[PDB]
Amino acid sequence: PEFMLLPNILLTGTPGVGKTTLGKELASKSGLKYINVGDLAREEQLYDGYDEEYDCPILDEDRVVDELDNQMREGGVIVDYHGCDFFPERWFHIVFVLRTDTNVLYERLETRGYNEKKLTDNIQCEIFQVLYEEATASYKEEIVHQLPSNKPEELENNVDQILKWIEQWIKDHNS
Ligand SMILES: Nc1ncnc2c1ncn2[C@@H]1O[C@H](COP(=O)(O)OP(=O)(O)O)[C@@H](O)[C@H]1O
Ligand SMILES: [Li+]
Ligand SMILES: [Mg+2]
Ligand SMILES: [Mg+2]
Repeated sequence: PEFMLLPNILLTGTPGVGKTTLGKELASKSGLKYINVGDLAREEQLYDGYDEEYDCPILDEDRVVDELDNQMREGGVIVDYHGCDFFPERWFHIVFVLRTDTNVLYERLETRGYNEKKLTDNIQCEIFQVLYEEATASYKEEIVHQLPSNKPEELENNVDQILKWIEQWIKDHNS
């Protein structure tokens, strides 16, 4: 992988849509580095403030950017986070917003043990297409794509289509 130009990919969308499942499988099958922003924030304790209503530490956005910037500059990173408005626009060559039918997403999040308030917040987030709109506001239209993420066959199609995009991008950028 040394001395190859490699792309960076954002996987975004409501909690429960399948970002981590897709990201880890993509990294295994491409050799690109997988980064879970929530896990990274946990491991490196990148928090500032506590959110009273949602009951969780608040992500320190500047510190996350500082933590990751050098790696992103070097390329070949798949980043997984529900949001995207604070990332430098230059980081990503393509952005995928995974989408899940509300009925399907609810069962996933219920299985996680989310309580009523948290289930409702996330379910509304998806039905209002909040994170899709956040992606389109933050990145060029042409590099933002919605991916269906309801069934295992769709996960496989998503993996296949992205692996193929990665191969073409690498060819196009290592003439
Ligand atoms: N395309 C899919 N089809 C069926 N189940 C899926 C799909 N993608 C993810 N899942 C399942 O949905 C749950 C949430 O996926 P996860 O990758 O943790 O979501 P996120 O990281 O977006 O919160 C997991 O149980 C996972 O196995
Ligand atoms: Li969550
Ligand atoms: Mg090489
Ligand atoms: Mg996840």
